[PDB]
Formats: sequence, structure tokens, C-alpha cells
Amino acid sequence: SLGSDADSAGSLIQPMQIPGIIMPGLRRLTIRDLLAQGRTSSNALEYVREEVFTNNADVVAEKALYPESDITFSKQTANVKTIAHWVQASRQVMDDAPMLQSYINNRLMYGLALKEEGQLLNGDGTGDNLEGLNKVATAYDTSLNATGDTRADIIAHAIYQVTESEFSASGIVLNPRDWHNIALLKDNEGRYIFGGPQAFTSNIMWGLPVVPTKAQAAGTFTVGGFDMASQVWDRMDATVEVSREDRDNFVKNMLTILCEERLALAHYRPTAIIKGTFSS
Amino acid sequence: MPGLRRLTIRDLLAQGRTSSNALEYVREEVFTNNADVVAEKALYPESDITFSKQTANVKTIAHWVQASRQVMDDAPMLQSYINNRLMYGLALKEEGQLLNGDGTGDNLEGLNKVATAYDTSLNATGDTRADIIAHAIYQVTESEFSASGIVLNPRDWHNIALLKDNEGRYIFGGPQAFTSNIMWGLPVVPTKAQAAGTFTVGGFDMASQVWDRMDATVEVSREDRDNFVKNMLTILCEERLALAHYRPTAIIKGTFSS
Amino acid sequence: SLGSDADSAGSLIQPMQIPGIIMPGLRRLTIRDLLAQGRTSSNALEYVREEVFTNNADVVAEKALYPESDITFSKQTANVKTIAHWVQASRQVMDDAPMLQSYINNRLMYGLALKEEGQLLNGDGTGDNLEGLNKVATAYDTSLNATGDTRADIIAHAIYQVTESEFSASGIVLNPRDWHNIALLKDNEGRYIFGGPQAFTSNIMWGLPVVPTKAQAAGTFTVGGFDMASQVWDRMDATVEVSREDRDNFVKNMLTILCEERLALAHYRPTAIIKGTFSS
Amino acid sequence: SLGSDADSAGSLIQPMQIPGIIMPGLRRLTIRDLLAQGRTSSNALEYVREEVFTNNADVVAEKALYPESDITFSKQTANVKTIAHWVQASRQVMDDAPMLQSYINNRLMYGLALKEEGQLLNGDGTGDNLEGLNKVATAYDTSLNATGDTRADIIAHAIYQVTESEFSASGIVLNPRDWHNIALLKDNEGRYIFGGPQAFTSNIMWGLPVVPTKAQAAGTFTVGGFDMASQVWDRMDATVEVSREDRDNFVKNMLTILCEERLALAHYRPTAIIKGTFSS
Amino acid sequence: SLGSDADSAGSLIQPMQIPGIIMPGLRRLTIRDLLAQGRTSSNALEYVREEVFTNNADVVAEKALYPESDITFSKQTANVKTIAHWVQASRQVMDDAPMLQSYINNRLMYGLALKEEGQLLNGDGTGDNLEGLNKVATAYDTSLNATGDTRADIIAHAIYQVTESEFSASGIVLNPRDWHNIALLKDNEGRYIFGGPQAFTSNIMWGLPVVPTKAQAAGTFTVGGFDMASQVWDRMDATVEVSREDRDNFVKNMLTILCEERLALAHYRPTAIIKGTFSS
Amino acid sequence: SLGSDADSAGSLIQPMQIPGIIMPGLRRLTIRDLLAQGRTSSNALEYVREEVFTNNADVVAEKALYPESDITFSKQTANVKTIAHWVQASRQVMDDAPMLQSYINNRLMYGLALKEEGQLLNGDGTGDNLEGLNKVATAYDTSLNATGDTRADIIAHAIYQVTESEFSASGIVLNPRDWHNIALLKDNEGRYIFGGPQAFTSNIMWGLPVVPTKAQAAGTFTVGGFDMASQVWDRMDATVEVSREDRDNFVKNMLTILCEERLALAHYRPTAIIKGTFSS
Amino acid sequence: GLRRLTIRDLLAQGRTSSNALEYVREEVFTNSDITFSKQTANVKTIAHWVQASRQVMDDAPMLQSYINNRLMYGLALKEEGQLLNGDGTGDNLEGLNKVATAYDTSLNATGDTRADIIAHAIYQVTESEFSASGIVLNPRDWHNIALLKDNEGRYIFGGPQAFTSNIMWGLPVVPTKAQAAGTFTVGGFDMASQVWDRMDATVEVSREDRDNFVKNMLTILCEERLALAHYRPTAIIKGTFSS
Repeated sequence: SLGSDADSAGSLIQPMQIPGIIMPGLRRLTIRDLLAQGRTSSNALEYVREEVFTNNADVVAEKALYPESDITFSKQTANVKTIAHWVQASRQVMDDAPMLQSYINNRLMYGLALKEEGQLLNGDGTGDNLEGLNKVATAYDTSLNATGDTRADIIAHAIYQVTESEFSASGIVLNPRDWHNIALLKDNEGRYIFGGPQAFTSNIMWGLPVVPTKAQAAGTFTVGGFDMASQVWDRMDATVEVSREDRDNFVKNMLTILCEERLALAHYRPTAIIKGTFSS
Repeated sequence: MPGLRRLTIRDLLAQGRTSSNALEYVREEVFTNNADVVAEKALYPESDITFSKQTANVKTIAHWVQASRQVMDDAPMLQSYINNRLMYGLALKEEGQLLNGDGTGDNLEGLNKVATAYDTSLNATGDTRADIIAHAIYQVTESEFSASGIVLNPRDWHNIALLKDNEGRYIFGGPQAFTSNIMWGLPVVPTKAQAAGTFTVGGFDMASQVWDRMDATVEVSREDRDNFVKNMLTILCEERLALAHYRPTAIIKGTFSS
Repeated sequence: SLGSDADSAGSLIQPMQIPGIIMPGLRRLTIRDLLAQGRTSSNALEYVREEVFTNNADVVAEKALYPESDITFSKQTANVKTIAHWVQASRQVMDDAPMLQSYINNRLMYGLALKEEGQLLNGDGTGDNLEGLNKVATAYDTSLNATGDTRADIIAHAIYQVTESEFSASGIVLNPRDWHNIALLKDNEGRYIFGGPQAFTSNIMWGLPVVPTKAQAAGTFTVGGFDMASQVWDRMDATVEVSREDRDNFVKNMLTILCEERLALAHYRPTAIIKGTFSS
Repeated sequence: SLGSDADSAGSLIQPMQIPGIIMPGLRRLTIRDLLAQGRTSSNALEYVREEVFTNNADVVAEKALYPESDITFSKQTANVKTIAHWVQASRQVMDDAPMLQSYINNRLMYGLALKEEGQLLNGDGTGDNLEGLNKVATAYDTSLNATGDTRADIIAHAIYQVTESEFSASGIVLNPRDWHNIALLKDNEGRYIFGGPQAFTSNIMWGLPVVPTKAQAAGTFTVGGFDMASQVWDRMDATVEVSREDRDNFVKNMLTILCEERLALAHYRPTAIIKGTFSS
Repeated sequence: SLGSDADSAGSLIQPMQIPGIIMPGLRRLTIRDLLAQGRTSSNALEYVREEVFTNNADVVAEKALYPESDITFSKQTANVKTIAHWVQASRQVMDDAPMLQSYINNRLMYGLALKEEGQLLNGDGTGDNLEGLNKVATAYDTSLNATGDTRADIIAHAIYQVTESEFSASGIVLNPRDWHNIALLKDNEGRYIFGGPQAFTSNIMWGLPVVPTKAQAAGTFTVGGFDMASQVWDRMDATVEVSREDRDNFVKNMLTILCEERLALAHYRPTAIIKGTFSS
Repeated sequence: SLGSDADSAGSLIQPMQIPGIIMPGLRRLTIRDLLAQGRTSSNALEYVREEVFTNNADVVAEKALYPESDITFSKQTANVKTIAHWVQASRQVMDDAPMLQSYINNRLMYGLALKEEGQLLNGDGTGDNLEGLNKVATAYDTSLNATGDTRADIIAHAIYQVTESEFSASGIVLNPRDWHNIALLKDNEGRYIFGGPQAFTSNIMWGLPVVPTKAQAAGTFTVGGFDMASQVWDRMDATVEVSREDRDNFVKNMLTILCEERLALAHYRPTAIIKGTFSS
Repeated sequence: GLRRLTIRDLLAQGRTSSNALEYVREEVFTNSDITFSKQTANVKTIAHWVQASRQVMDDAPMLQSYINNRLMYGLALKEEGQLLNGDGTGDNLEGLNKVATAYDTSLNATGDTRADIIAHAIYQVTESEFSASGIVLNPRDWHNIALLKDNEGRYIFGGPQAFTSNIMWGLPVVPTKAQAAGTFTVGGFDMASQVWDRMDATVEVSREDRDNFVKNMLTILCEERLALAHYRPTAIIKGTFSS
């Protein structure tokens, strides 16, 4: 009998290829689009912020000596760092896969922009590592915690701590898993606070937009007025340049694709940022 | 005239028509992302990528019945009925594979087979059955994709839409009204195919696609084997399918602890 | 003294007559309106219903033996039964009272059609009786019950068991006293479940029409796809024919009135019908 | 000193007369306005109701005898009773008080019209006394009362009992006090069933009009389709006449004021009326 | 050193005067504006009310003697009382502070009008004291208080008792403090009955306007149809006169100020007014 | 390797200067904008308020002795005080940083105005300190506390205390932290009083606006009709003068900047302002 | 094809467009009330396959003409094989020996022969209020009948000169091989039980049935579906040869 196995027939019917490739899960970048964008052209940035304001204004009695108040200033600096990575491949492949080139670019960008968001959130500040939000951010005041408070109360408590800097909040950042267990909070009767199975609710909390990014650690969180509390300064937009002559690539018939970018983070009002830790 | 109902699964996935023996597609396997911070005049990080040629074969499903040609030609009304029964019966098994496909031999790679295991550590103390399904919807997000639908054993879904709070009220609408087939804004399809006690969730809308080679068609034959001699009639109902799994990470399978 | 007493002049005044006749509560006709209506011209018609479907459809390889599926069919016979009753009356009264017969006629239809429903529901199926729905219907799955269930919870379960026959549930049948009690249901907090204490909810439950007929025995319920499952076949419509000449009627100057009809109940799918008993 | 005391100068001035007599609470006339009103000119009314319909419709056997059904007719009667009363007074006072007569008239009418309701409700039926509703009304079925039922739950049951007779219930009657205690029911939660303290609830219950009248004794209720269950026939509308020459009146120089009214209460369908006692 | 001390030169600058006297709070007069008003010019008022109406109206048999009914009336009086007070001051303060009498005049009118309510409400009725409302008000029916009743639950009962008179209530008067503890009531869950903390509740209860007045003793309350319950008659509006020659005022160069008013309260229908006291 | 460390070549790139200075959190002032304002020209204010009104207007019998009523007036004074502070800086720095001057001026104002608010509330009222709103405010009635009351109940209770002067409360003042916990109040079921987490809660309570200010010490609160309870008087607006010859400034090359303001607070009706403390 | 006598021709021939039909029949007797018995009559089918080589079939067009007729006859032979003897299953039919009335032996006389006993069976046709029609026997038995003589050696039917065909006592005779040796049946068929034809005797060929283009074996099938209706079981009588 004429089957379809390699043994007999079947070596004629070629499987119809599916146009293009299957790109994996693309994390929704948001952190960048949260802070103010800046366009620099130098190596570093120097700014000045009022450090200590010793106010002694008081009720001075008649014909007496007035109070002497003092003020302090500091020069906080923000250095420019660089993020990038390269991937060398065979030119033999590139010539056969036309759309491969334009693809790899769409990847390295995501791959880079990912670590971009990664640093921004938790920058060590150690040497080359940037100084992320969860580094400078003022710690959550444990005093605000009361008897029997849901994880939701804590967040609300945080939003307040922001107001202690006379500045209004802009958004809330959490680990998707944590935010999940929150949307499922139930009252003493049974009903859901946000949900109610028949339909699902949006990512809003106390009028403030919620942003659940996997970049955030499981247990930690952040709240503040990002759209005015800090600014990201771009030196060089994410560019992708290719080289056919890179070192011994000419002799090996290979292209060395590169994707670089120069950034710099600035922390104006650190008092408007809060980093806490969920207890359980 | 016999009527049917909704509750479709084939409609839940991407439907495309083919005309070949199989489908060759490529997917990004292991992406070695090493992008990081780099000191001045230092050597940059090297990253790499991996690909695979995942193939999905075109299998065939069908069945037949041998009846008396006499009863058929004398009462042609029964003809159309029998046909519609097989069409319905086959379609039931169409889902049979899609859900629990052995993946081995001739059985297709069922969703449950390819599905990523449910996270056991998510179930908290004092959770209901709905709380679980909810957890699953999140598991999908771990793939960076929006969940599309939900599939469960009819008996299970039944005892679910009937849950009540401490006050006593019904969660999915009071008895005065009907109980819509939706959860958290997501459609739901209860089928016997799904085993009692198990469940499935994912972004079927674009996580996996079904490829139809030959639509379910029924054709009869007067002549065949015995037939002519035993004045029999062989009715056949066939359908050539092929299932492909693009993003397996976007599908979960678990079990209730009740 | 001249009074209105029968002894005195009270024999002169005649009480004012009131037209028409006070016809007792006319029950609302249902059931028959739920089933499919068909007409015949025979004494009976043998139908066939799908007994056992043996599905065996499975995947197969090339040069493979296709699977065989079997479907068992139960041959059932639908008999045409006859219902009626006669009334012997004085032909003298008929002449003295015009629209009397016009009344008696429209009175027997109700009397007859009453048993019409009385059979279709609780048909004994014993010889001269009809194979009633409850007699045919499959029993309720006592296993579907769960701790804490209410009366409503049960009916809900039934609607599901209908789906097991691969058929859409049509309506619900109950004894008024039961249905009434059901509507007046309360939660663990207090308030009513249907409409409220100010509005009596309509006859709709779980999105399906509810039919309360005294015909349905108390503590018994029936559910299914009536508008598609079983069909009723009419041989002779409800007709009334009278005759002065008959037995000794002509001699006693009597007139016997007759009202009859010929029905036939079909059951294409019992699985799609459930009957259970309310536990108290 | 001169004071307003009688023993002083007080007897000089006179108090300012206040035009108008102080009529007590004019009880809101109801019931009659509810019941279907008619009009006759005789002294009695006769109607006919189907007493007993002996239905025997059943399935028929092969070549056998048929069922014999029978019916009963009763000539229920309703007499025309007379209600009235008279007041006797001095013809002297009448001339010294113009508006007096015009007042008495407006009183006797209300006085008579009051006893009118009084009969329609609790009519002894004792010969002369009219056959009140509560007399003919079908007793409430006790076996309908469930466990843990509110006073409202009962009335709800009552409604149905009318439907058990195949009729349109339309109207509720009870002692104002009872209605009050009812409209103030609270759930195990606390909230008021018929609207919070914000506003007083309307006299609507279960989509049915509510009529709280003092006529109805405490712990007694009535339900039905009064707008069709019974009809009141008027023979003599309430009129007022006076005679100065009546017997003694002339010589005693008096005057007699008369106020008569010939009524007749008909009870077509008693089955459509219910009366019960409250479980206190 | 030349400061503003007393021992220094500070005793030169005179502080800026603030024209206008600081008149304390003014209790919003209400009572008087509630009930109907009018005026007379005599010493008392004699109105006529229907005392007893023996309605013996009943059913009468033919050729029988109709029932005899009788009526009764009683002339009720209403005495005109006087209320006032005087203030004695020196003319030395008057000529030196012109804008004084102009003040006191507009202060005594208030002072008097204040005690005006004091009588209208808790009117003793003994001796020359005016017969207030609470005194004449029909007692409260304690036989209405059920088990587990709220304070507002009681007031509701009162409103009903107005129907006992066959009239409609048009107001509810209570001590502000009591009313406060009422509006702040909550169910067995916590939710406020009169509205969530967001917005304050209006002075409405059971569709009837609420009137909080300090004139009402704490724990006491009143309900009725004032606009048709009782009318106030004025003999002389609030007047203010002064005398320098009053008694020994001349030989003391003092001045006596008077502020009198002649009132008279009449209670037409007392049955439509209820007074009571809270349990706690 | 020609890098940009510092010793290599980093000494060539000058950091991009960030225009302007980062000013800390700017506390939104409120208190001052709550009271009526008006300028003066003296150094003290005198007002006269009716202390005790001994009213005795009672009912008087005919030809009797009228009641004597007395009145009292007090001369309450209000002193003006001065608040300020100075800053000593190098004349060199000034000439090197232009905008500095304009900044300091704009910073001293806020610095001063801060204590302005700080005094108006917690004014010791002792030696030179102004008689702050709290020091004057009538103490809260401990008797207005019901069983199981939340902080939310108390605030409402306070509003009533204001009504004990016949005035309306203009607003509510308290420490932000305290108000925070209040906004997060839950009922016995566990739900939120002001708003579900999905939504945001406004800053109003019982129709009255709420004003949170750090100035208010934690655990304290104030309520009343401020708009006309007290008035602020400005002798001299907040101005800023500068001297280059202050003391030894011409020898040390220093420049002294001063920011002063002459304020005077008056308290008309104290009985319309309440202060209290939470006992949680 | 001149044929002989067909048992099929002995019954009234009608037509139908159904799969069956409910009839009515008599059973018990009394004279003057009678009794009945009512039931249905189902339609079955008859035929037989003929596996032959297409090779020779196309070598002669006029060949299939004969092949066809050879089957048309074999069809009738199998037809009469079940008409007399039928189980009553979905394949078989309700046979005559099932709806027959055994011979009343008491109608015998002393000094009778085989020729007398068959005429005795004719009288039993009278006790059904009907007339006689046909006679059926085994060819071998009938052969003995025609060759019968008396004690002296003389024929009954007469010499060879006197002879028409298959008749006896003015009634037709159909000696079929279907009737067992020593068995016989009689009745008034022309008016007793009749037959209705749904589909006439039509043949339909197939180049497909298991082995066709596998061996060039084209199988021919001569089919026909009819229906036998029984009205009077008393008008039928079956017996045996006692000697």
C-alpha cells in the first residue's frame, strides 16, 4: 500500500509553512511612560535641592531680639550609564532569511527596554548599576498599621504618606500576583470588593490607576507622584547599528548586530516615593 | 425537525482552512537575554537566541454504521436524521481530542496535555471554587497574555453558578432571572469532554489555532464489502483536522481539592 | 296593616331578575399549549425513539479499520384513547331555557379538557389510560443534592439533568401551593428573593416560564423540553353532538348530550423529562 | 380695684364669637366606593349559580358504557333591607339657629353612611341585619401557614387562596393599627421593609391596593376581587325629609328629621373572599 | 528703652473700636408660625364643639318604629392672658449711649417671644398660666410599643395615633439633642439610616417635616396637624413703652422699660395631638 | 585607553546644569482663608458682647406685679502681636547668585505664614502667643457619647454642639493622619463607609467641607462657623525689608533680610467653636 | 418461456406504497355470532446473488438477456419456497402451514383411496363460507396420482386421450418442489389471501461489491419486495399422506 511514511509515498506533499514567526509574551512596558522624559546631551547632571530649612519664626515680644532662621542647600548629582548587548550571527543566514534582520531588531529592543525597566525599578546604585526607585524611596511607616487591616488598607495608608510631602500621588505599582490576591478580597458576608463574577473590574484603586508589572518583586510595592517626582533623561535613543567588519567577522562571514542606549535617572523629590513590604 | 444548541469549543479557537498534509511553523525557543549595564571601555554582553521547527500533523477522525438499505429507501425521512446524529456524535469527539489528546500515536496533542500545570501554592485558606478559577485567569498573565475563555465539566459549572454568600443570595444572579454563561467577563463552555474535577483556562482566541483540511462531511455507499449481498447500507461520517499549539505557556490545567 | 309579608300584599311585588349565570372559577388551561400539536387520521401510529447510542468515534491512521458505532432504537406504539361523558336532561327545560344548551356545551368542554390535562400529567398508562409524562419521565438524580440546598436549589439541579439528554429545557410544572411557597422564600438575612414585599414577581424562574396547575399533584415537580420533546396527536377535536332519538329518550321526552375527543401522546425522548419528589 | 372678675367689672365685656361648629373626625368613607355599584327598583334580587358540577369525564374502554355527569342549580336570593334613624328637637331652637338644620342634615348622612359600612363588613345576617362580607367570606386555610412566617407572610398566603378559586384578587382590608405594625416590619439586618424612615410607604402591597378602615376589627383581615365578587344595588339613595305635623310634633311644637336609604347586598362569588384571625 | 508698656509711653495709643454690639445666638422661632393665626379685640373666645353624637342608626323592619338618635354640644371658653417683663436702668447710661434703647427694644421683643413658645409648649394651664399643648395633648398609647423598638420606631406609632382623631399630622417637635441621637441611628451592621456620612440628612421623617426646638424638654415629644389643630388669637401685638415718672424713678434718675403682649390660645381638636416620653 | 574617569579625560565634560532650584513640599495654607479679614491701624481692639441676659418674662395675673429682668455686658479686649525672623548671609553670595534674593524673599514668606497658621490654631494665648482657636474653643461635651460609637459619630456630635448657639458650622479641622483612619472606616459587614476601593473619596462630611492640616496636633479636632466666629485683623501685611548696615554687617560684608507681619486675632462668639480629643 | 402454473397467480394482485399495513381477519365461528382476530402484515424482500466473470459477459450482448431470465425464474422458485414455509422473522414471511387449519380426519369412509382423501379435503373448504380455488402437492406424490387404477387395473382420469393439463375436480394443480413429500395444502386463494407489490421484479447490477475490479467478477442481483396479506386462516387446510 502507498502510505505517507518516508518508506513509501508522502515525500511529495510538502507541509504548508506558516507566514512569519511566533513571538513570545511581550511584557507591557509602562514604567518609562510613567516619569517625565528629558533630552540631555552631556555626561552628567547637577541640580540643587533645599536640604535643611531651619525655621525659627516665632512670636517675638516687643523691643526684643528676633529669631535667626537658617537654610541649607546641596548639589545632588545624577550620572549617565549605558545599557546594551550584542549578538553575532552568520551572514549566510541573513541572506536567506530576509525578514530575520527586521525581526532581531524588534527583539533586542524589547530585550534591552526590559532590563531598562528592570534597572529603573531596582537599581543597586552600586557602581555602574543605576539608582532605582526602590532604593531611594522612603520606607513605609509601620505606625500607620492598625488592628486587622487588609492588604488594601496598607496601600491606602501609603497613598497618604505621599501627601506628607504635600504632593499628590500619580499611580500604584505592584507584582501581578500580589495585586491578584487583592482583587479577590471578600467582606464578612461573602461578596467581592471589586469583582462580583458576573463581570470584572478595571485596574483602578482610590481613583488612582494601578500598574501591575512583573518587574516588581513579590512582596514589595511603590507609590508616588512619578509624573512630577522624578525625570528620565535620554542621551541617546535606543539605536541598532550593524557591522560586517567587526574584528574577525569579515573572515567568518558574520554580522555583529548591536543595540545600545544611554540613560540617566534623576530623583528630585525622594520624599514622594514609598517602598513597603507586605507582611503575612 | 431536530434542533441543537450553542456551547462551542471549535468556535473558541482560531479557525483557518488548509489543503496540505501538515503544517510547519517556527517558534522562538530559548532567548538568552544578557542585556545589562556596561562600564566604559569595557566588553559588551553577548546574548543568543534559539529556534525550533515545531510540526503539527493532520490526523483523521470518523466512524460508521451498517443499516438495512430497505428501511432507508422506504423511509427517506430517517435518512437525514441518522446523518445529523453522526455529525453531532463526531463533533462531540472533535472536542474529545482537543481537550484530552494523548498526543501519542494517532491521538492529537490535547490542550490539557500541552497545558502548563496549575500553581498549587495559589489556593489560599477558605477559598471557594470560583476563587480557584480566578487564580487560573491570573496564571495566564504569567505568559503576558489576556485570557479568553474557560472550559469545565458540566456538572461542575452547574454547582458553581449556584454558589451563595453567608447572607444567602446567589452570586451569579437571583433565581428571578436567568444565569448567563460568563465569568469575570469571560465566556464559558461546559462539555462532557472535560473530566469531572479538572478545568482549563487560556487565551484560546490567539494561543492555539485549529486547521480544517476537510470539513465534517457525511457520504453513503450502496456498494461495499457485503452490502449488495446483505442489502445493507454503509453510512460514513468523517472529518480531517489538525491542531497546532503556538503558545503553550498560555494554558493551564488543574484540579479542585474538594 | 298592609305589609310586604307573603301573608299580606307581599305577593304583588316581583324580585328583579339578574341576567346570565354565575359560572364558578374557570381554571386556566395549560399543558396542552406546551406540547407540539399534530393531527392524524388513523387509530394509532407506531413511532420510534433513540434508545441507546453507542458512540465509538476515534482517531485512525492510514490503511486503518474505521471504528463502528451502534445506535439502539426502541419501537414504541402510540395508541389513540377516547375520553367523554354524557348528560341526560329534560327536553322540556331545553325549550323553556334558550341559551341553556349554549351554556352546557361550553361547560362540558371545560369539564372534558380538565381530564385532558389530568391525564397527560399523571397518565396511569395501564391499558385504557395514557402513558402520562410522570410515568414516562426519568427519576430525579438524588445524588445531585448537596447539604444546605433549598427547594429552589433542587429545581435548578433538574434543569441541568435535562441537559444530559442533549435537550434545551422548556418549562417548569408545579402545584400552586408549592410554587406559592417557593416565591415567598427568604435569605439568611431576612428579605425576600423574588420581587420584594411590594411586588409579586411574575411566573418566571431561572429564565424559564413556570406553570402552576392544580392538576400536578402536591410535592411533585416535572421539567423538560416540552416544546420539542413530546408531541400530541389530535384525531377528533372536542365536538358535541346531541340526539332526541335514543334508547328511551324519545319516550321520556329527554335529550342526551355528548362531548368527546380522541387524543394520542407521543414520547420521542423521556430522558429529556424529569420527575421528582419534594422532601419536607 | 376693678378686674375682669364677675364680682367686679368683668360682666361688661363679651367674648368674641367664633363662627362655625366643630365637627369631629370625619372618618374616611370607603368599602362602598370599592364594591361594584348597581341600581334597582324592586324589593329583592334573584340570581343563579352553578351549585354542584358532578364531573365524571374519564377514559373510555372498548365497546363499553360511558360516564354520566350531572349539574346542580340554586336560586340564591338577596333581600332589600332598610337603614335609617330620626332625631327630634325643639322648633324653637331651629328658628334661633339658621345653619343648624343645614348642619344636622350633613351629619345624619355621615351618621347613616357610617352604619352602612358597618353592615357591609360585619353583618349578622340575623334576619333584618344585612349579610356582611365577613359572614359569607370563606374561612382562611390554616394549613397554609409555614414556620417562621411574618404577619405579611400570612396576607401573602391569603392572596393565593383567591387564585386557588381562579379569581383576580384586588383589595386588602384591615384594622389601621394592624396595618401600621405591619408596614413597620424589619429584617434581621435592621432596615425597614417598606422604605426607610426617609418617607412613609404607600398603601400598596404585592401590587394590590390597601384599605385600612376602623370598620375592620382588630386582628381580622379580608381579601378578594371586591370589584366583581359582589355588587351593591341601590333602591333608595340617602335622602332627608322633615315633618312639622308629625303626630305630637305640632302640639309639642317640635320637629322630626328623617334620613332613610334602601340598600341590597349581593354576594355572587363568596369563594373569592377570605376572612381570618391574626396569631397574636 | 521706650516701649508700649503701661509704665512707659504705651499709654498714648487708643485701640480701634468695633462699631456694633455682639448680639448672642437667636433661637429660630417656630411654634407660633406653625399653628393657624388670627386676631380678636375682646377678653375671651366662645366656640362651639360637638360633644356627644349618639348615632343609634340601625336596620329597621317593615312597619316598625325607627331608632332615635341624639346630639350634644358644649360651649368651650378661651381666656386671654398677658405676658411681659420690665427692665430698670439709669438715664445716665441712656443719654450717654444713644444706640441703647434702640437695642434693648429689639432685644426685649425677642426675650418675650422666646418665653412665648415656653408657654405654648409646656403650658402649665394652672391659675393664670396659659394652657399649653402638652397639657391638653391626648396621652400616648403605651400599648403600641413592641419588643425591640427603636426611638424612631416610637414616633412612627405617634403619627398613627393622629389617625385615631381621623386627622393628618403636619409636624413633629422634639428637643434638638434627642433628634440628633435619632438621625445618627444605624442598623445591626453599621450603615446609617438617614444617609452615609457623606451628606447630612434633611429635616424630614416619614414624609413629615421635623422641627427641632430647645423649647421642648429633653425626652418629651409632640405630633399633630397644627395647621388645622389649634389657632392663636392676638389681642395686642408686641409693644414697647417707657416711663420716666414710674414710681420712684424720678428721684433716682432711672427709666423703666416695658414690653407687653396680649395672647390667647384655643384648642379646637385636642384629640389630634399626642405627647409622650422616651424609654431610655 | 582614553576613558572619561577623571584622571583620564572625564575632566572635559561639564554636567548639564539643571535650571532653577528644587523647592521642597509646599504646605497648602487654609486657616487664614477661613476667617473674615479686615485691616486696622491701631495696636489693640475692643469689642462688647452681651455676657448674661437674665430673662424672666413670665405670665402675669391681672393687676399684678411684673417680673424684673436684668442684662450684662463685658468689655473684652484683643491685643496685636508681631511674628518674624531674620536671615544673615554673605553679601558675596548674593552678587554671585541673582535669583537667590527673589527666592529667599519668596521662601521667608511661606516660612512665616507657616507659623501664622501654627499660632491661629494652637495659640497659647499666654504672654505674647495669640489666643489660639483651641485655647478659646468651648470644651466638648463628654455626655454626647453613645455606646459603640466610632470617631465618625463624635465629629457629628460636635456639629450639633455648634447648633447650641443657633449657628451653622463652616468647616471641620483635624490632623490629616486622624482623618485618614476615619476615611478608612468599615461597617460590621466589613465594607467601606465613604467609598469602595474602586472609587475615590471626596473631602466632605455631613455636607460640610473638611480641612486637614499638619498644624492640628494628632488626636485633636475643631469645629464651628469660623466664617463669622472670629475675625483676623492686619495692622501690617507680611512685608520684607533689607539692610546692608545692620549692626556689624558693613564690616563683615553681610546683608540681613527681614520678614515681619503684624497680626491681631479677635474672638467674637466662642460658644460656636469646639475642641476635643479621641480616646481610641 | 411458456412456464406452467404460478402460486403467485393464485392470489389477487394489488399494489402499495407502504412498508406494511394493518389488516383484519376472522377466526372463531358460531351460527349466529362470530369472533375475530386483528394484527399487522409486514413487508420483507426476496432475492439471490450471482457472482460471474465480466470477461465473458461483454463477449456477448445477447448473453445477458438469458442470464437475466434464468434469475427471474430462480427468483420465483425461492419465492414459492417461503410462501408455503415461513418462520415470520424480518427475513422470512408468515407461512401457510402457520395460518392453516389441519384436516378433519373424521370425514373419512371405509374403502377409500388416495384419490378420495384429497377430495375429502375439498369439503373442509365449505365450512369457511367460501369456494375452492387451487391445490398444491409434491411433484413425486402427484406423479402417483395420475397413474392410479382400480382393483381391475383401470385408470381413473381415463386414458391418455383425455387430458388437458394441471387440473383436477375442475380446479388447478401446482406441483411445487417446495411442498414436502406426503404433504398438501388446499383453499380458495383467489378470494382468500392476496398479495400487494411494492416494487416489481427489477434487476440491478454492480461493478462494486467486495471483489469486482479485483477479479473482474461482476455480481448480478435480481430482487423484488412484496407483501403477503392473510384474511382467512380457515379457508386453508394442510394434511399428510397416510398409507
